Amino acid sequence: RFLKVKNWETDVVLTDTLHLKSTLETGCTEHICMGSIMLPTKDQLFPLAKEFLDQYYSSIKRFGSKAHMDRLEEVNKEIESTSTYQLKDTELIYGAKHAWRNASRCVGRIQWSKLQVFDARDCTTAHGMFNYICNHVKYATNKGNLRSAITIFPQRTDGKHDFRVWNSQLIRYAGYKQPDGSTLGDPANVQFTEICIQQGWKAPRGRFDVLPLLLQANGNDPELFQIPPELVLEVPIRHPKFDWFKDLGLKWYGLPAVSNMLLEIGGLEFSACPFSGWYMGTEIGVRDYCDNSRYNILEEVAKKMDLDMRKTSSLWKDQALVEINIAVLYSFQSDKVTIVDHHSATESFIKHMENEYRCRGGCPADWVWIVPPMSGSITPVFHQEMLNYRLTPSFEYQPDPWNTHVW
Amino acid sequence: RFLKVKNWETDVVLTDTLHLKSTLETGCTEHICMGSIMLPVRTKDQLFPLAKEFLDQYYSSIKRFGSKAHMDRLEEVNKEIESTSTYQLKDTELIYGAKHAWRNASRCVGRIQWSKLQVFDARDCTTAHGMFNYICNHVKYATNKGNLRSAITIFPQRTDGKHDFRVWNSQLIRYAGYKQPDGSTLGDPANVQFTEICIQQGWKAPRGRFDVLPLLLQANGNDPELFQIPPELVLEVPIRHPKFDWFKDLGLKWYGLPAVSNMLLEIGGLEFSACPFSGWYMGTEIGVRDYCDNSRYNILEEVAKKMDLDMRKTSSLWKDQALVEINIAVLYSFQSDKVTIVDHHSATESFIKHMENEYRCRGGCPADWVWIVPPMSGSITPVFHQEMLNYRLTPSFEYQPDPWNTHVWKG
Ligand code: HEM
Ligand code: HEM
Ligand SMILES: Nc1ccc2ccc(CNCCc3cccc(F)c3)cc2n1
Ligand SMILES: Nc1ccc2ccc(CNCCc3cccc(F)c3)cc2n1
Ligand SMILES: C[C@H](O)[C@H](O)[C@H]1CNc2nc(N)[nH]c(=O)c2N1
Ligand SMILES: C[C@H](O)[C@H](O)[C@H]1CNc2nc(N)[nH]c(=O)c2N1
Ligand SMILES: [Zn+2]
Repeated sequence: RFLKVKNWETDVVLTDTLHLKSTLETGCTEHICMGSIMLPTKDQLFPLAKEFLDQYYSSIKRFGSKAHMDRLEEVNKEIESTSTYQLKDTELIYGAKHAWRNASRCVGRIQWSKLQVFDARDCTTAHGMFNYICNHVKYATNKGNLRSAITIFPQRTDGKHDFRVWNSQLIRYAGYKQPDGSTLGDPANVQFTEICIQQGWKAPRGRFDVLPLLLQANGNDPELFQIPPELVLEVPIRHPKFDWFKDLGLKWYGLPAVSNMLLEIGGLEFSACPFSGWYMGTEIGVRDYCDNSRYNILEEVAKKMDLDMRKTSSLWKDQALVEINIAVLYSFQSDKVTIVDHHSATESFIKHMENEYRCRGGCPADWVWIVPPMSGSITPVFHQEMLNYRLTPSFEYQPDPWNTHVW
Repeated sequence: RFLKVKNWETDVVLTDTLHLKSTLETGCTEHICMGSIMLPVRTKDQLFPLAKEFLDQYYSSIKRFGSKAHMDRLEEVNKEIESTSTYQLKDTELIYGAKHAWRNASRCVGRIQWSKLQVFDARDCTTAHGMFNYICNHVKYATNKGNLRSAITIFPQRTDGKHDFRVWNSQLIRYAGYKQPDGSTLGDPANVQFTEICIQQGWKAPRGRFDVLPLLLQANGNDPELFQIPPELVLEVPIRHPKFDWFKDLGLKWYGLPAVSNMLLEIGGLEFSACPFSGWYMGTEIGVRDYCDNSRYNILEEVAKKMDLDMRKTSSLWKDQALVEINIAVLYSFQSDKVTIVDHHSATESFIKHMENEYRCRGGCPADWVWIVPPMSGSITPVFHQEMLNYRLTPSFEYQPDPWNTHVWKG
């Protein structure tokens, strides 16, 4: 019931109690671990509201005060009367920060209390959503000095009036299947790109076309908008030693802004809650650039480096991988766009875990996601035991809107 | 019930039914995943079902399930249990059990090889000198002058838990570690405690950076005894780099034979507390973990110094750069000296083919992603992208407490 995690590099042992608060389920049982699987009414709502308000009033050292009891009463009356309820601004801010705090898959959570929350609950139309989103983009981008932010659209009601951003990130590149056989642009986004085209976007059909936003207000049919190009900060990718690197024609965008997740606070569901922080270098250089199913550029880079691609045991992939990642970091830094390397980010996270154990009694963490996709055991998180469990408020996955939406 | 796993690179979906045969527990619950936790005297009562289930599996594998030989064997084991309180495995069943413990080892990336395992039956062994002789023969056989062959040597099973056979060493071949008065370590920091035990037992330590430890061998619950493996049996590879000529001057070498000796083999409820086994190295075990872990030889700084990388900011990726060079060096050295080694690309690719084969023919392959994914270049290996289900099948290899924590000293 009280659980120990050990760091095997430093022998530091932490004791977890926070897991006993855990409410939602993991996918695992006593008979089978699913640790590596990517995706494992009135009656229901009041317990969820109560649990949330309890922790909120606890956090401001007013647990069991008249202000606490009154609010519980007030929300209870509102649920009974209206079958839903509204969060005070203070509760919404607390809820959003805590959803990030509780994100077991996020290595950047040392930052969790510095999150700018944009309340867009008064939004009613897709043009309105576009306006809020451009404002988020500009605020978060901050000319390269990136700031963490979330923009929160109205909560689900009867679920036939959902707000959704159809995009997976606010800023992403299109992907096109070619008449010849290959893929141009980002292969991850072929189906979304097609939806845009079918809805009427005219694609310039290049390798790096910033997708248009596809915005759905109030359960309505989604609409297209182009983010003003001037709000999209992009970085040309060069290498501090290899002059030929620039000729590869690689660029990436500065702002990682995830827009397809669902924020759950006190039982309320925010189906449109685009949020943004800043990149860890490996996301672009290892995953975006080198996944065989992504831009998949390892082959081309190795050639330019004139490496022995005959045998896997020359480690040519590994050599080229490192160079690509040096170049990503160098390019962002040269252009003064916030980026974090995997050594710095994981070291920060170890510190954050220690803070959380010390101040909160634990920190849910998913080792499979937290350890970087390159150089795992030379980062301290590799050697850190982690306990994974589900706390609310939370960010959750939801099915892509096009499989759900009734036109 | 059917469970699906997806590969997110290929979209290949596999269906697992084998998990239904799993009895032992994982550590996980519906409320907590313990997937990254490193480590998460039987009565007659508990013994007969364990024996029965095992013999049922054995007889099925030989297509003799429910045969007269199957039934007579169950009856003979049952009578032997309630009379003698334990039972002896036939040679065929021992071989089958040792292979399956390997097949079932969810943290093992090299399991494509599981059916090629040389089993040495050392159950007639009685003394530590006897153990030493078995172990030397194992080493010489497995080494095969660089053309490594997988093998296991199986000493007598646990009886009352007071007469255990144990190899105190964690691997048959491993380098000594010496904690210095100034707090620095000479040799391998992983083996300081064990090195101290050996010294106390009377080993004369050469005190260098790569001293092969003596064997500390326990037979029949007696105090363990020290023995030196003949040096001519210990194959070693000096480490050099194909392009960097100063690399040799780092003074590095490693041994060819990885031979884990501190695990417990469980077959049909029987416990084999001394069952040293050996395969061959995946290059990252030495080049990533043994050489570059901060708590091990920790050579990253000196290597990057010599490469003259920019070391003032971690964002130069000097560590990642030095890591790749060291790992190229390890593979190059082993290949050049004709000692078996596998790189992490080849090994993970083979594992994926093994796993798909196992799903088709066996209905599953239990696998621990946390261990299967290599400790460098994780996502450019196919296993990173592969969903895996971790569950526990028997026969199995299990951890056991270090023997110095539990041994009752005779004196
Ligand atoms: C401030 C800089 C931040 C850094 C460096 C960072 C780092 C990361 C990284 C590297 C991932 C893994 C994503 C992947 O591999 O696809 C991740 C996951 C995640 N982070 Fe962050 N994070 C940051 C800010 C944020 C913010 C502001 C939020 C929300 C308010 C957040 C919530 C999440 C969530 C929910 C996941 C899991 C996503 C999923 O399951 O697909 N993070 N974080
Ligand atoms: C034949 C070549 C083999 C290769 C390349 C190989 C590869 C590996 C590697 C790289 C590990 C992880 C080691 C670590 O990080 O500590 C491992 C784990 C393991 N392998 Fe193998 N393996 C081989 C043969 C064997 C053999 C012969 C056995 C036993 C008969 C075996 C049973 C295991 C077990 C039980 C583990 C888990 C160890 C633990 O939990 O500490 N493997 N394998
Ligand atoms: N730098 C950051 C910060 C927060 C992030 C939050 C989310 C993400 C992207 N996560 C998507 C992972 C994913 C990919 C493909 C399928 C899937 F189910 C899930 C990236 C982030 N990067
Ligand atoms: N090449 C091989 C083959 C089989 C192996 C079997 C076991 C191992 C070593 N595993 C050590 C695991 C370990 C290290 C430190 C603490 C701990 F609890 C467990 C290495 C192997 N290498
Ligand atoms: C199958 C496996 O769970 C999958 O490839 C995971 C592994 N770890 C990951 N870790 C992070 N941060 N991001 C990912 O997309 C993944 N993918
Ligand atoms: C805490 C964590 O579980 C631990 O460091 C593990 C991670 N994965 C590993 N994987 C392998 N193959 N070997 C190891 O020693 C480890 N160590
Ligand atoms: Zn689990």
